Amino acid sequence: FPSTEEEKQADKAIKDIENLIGESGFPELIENVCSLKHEYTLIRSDFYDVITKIQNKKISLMKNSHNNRNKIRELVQLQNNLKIGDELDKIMGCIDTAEQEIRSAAFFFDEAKESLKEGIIKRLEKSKNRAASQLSKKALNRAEDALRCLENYSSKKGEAIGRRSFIKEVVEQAKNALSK
Amino acid sequence: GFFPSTEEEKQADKAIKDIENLIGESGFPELIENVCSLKHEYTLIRSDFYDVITKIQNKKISLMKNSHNNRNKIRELVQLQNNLKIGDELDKIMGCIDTAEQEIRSAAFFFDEAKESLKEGIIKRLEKSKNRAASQLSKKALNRAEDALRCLENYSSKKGEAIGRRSFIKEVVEQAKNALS
Repeated sequence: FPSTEEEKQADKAIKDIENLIGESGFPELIENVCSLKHEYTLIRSDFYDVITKIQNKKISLMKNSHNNRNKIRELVQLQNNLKIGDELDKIMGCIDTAEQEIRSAAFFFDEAKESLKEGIIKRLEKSKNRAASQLSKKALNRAEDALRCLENYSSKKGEAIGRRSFIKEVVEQAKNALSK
Repeated sequence: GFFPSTEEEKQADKAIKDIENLIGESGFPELIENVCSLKHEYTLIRSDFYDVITKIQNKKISLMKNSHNNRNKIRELVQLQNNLKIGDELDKIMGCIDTAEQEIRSAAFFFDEAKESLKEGIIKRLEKSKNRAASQLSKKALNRAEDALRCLENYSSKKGEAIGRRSFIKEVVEQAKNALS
């Protein structure tokens, strides 16, 4: 059992992460990220459904181009402003970063759990040129790193929800300008 | 026209409409959800794999109380642990799925570009003064539609390979659990 202080320190950090992520672990957090990729596609879908409607109206108005001279431009100027693809990009970016940090956190978390236990085997063997404490230090500062990655994850996931709610409203607005 | 009338427009139009029929309505959203689900499965097998390694490492600690009389039973666990390279199939699966994710994502991005370009080329045709531009767009449309189909091909080969690798490691892991009993 964890005895060397350094082990109880590595131990308590592992338990922090376990309680933080809960009974369902990194797989749960991966699924949270999947769900976001789902949100992303649907809002990309809604965005391009709107471009399509603008283009189909333009074509329809091009029957009498000159007469509809201002109305084409409003839809020209609608499409250019509704060129918010750099916000869709930013959401993609945020999501990609998040799924990155949950793979770093999972890999690091395992590295730490595996390292504490090698640490305890090394001490049970009395093979003590600190090799025991070296594993138990690597363990703590793999936990720290897993917690770092869970930190950045939470930031980027939030930015995603946020950016997505902004563009979803800009799309629904553009959409309900056309439906009349 | 006031519709796809040009030969390159009609070809670009057919290609796009073949994708729509091939994958069905909401086909991209659904295809993205499938790999994401498969990724979920992968991380559950990865989590089992690590839970086994932990089961092992706890057995060693347990037997270590009596290192002399359990030396051979402990050396057998030092092996089953190293002798895994189930790690070697997990990252291989991870790689497969990441490719499939990137392929289906590119398929949808390209599809959206193809449609977008088709309707801009037809608009630019209807202007009658910009036929060189109305050509590049009907052409861009066609390529991005072909790119899309290529990405669908790649998706289904990488997904297929992922599923084959998924099945194997499940029984390997499931055996490694059983072995500890």
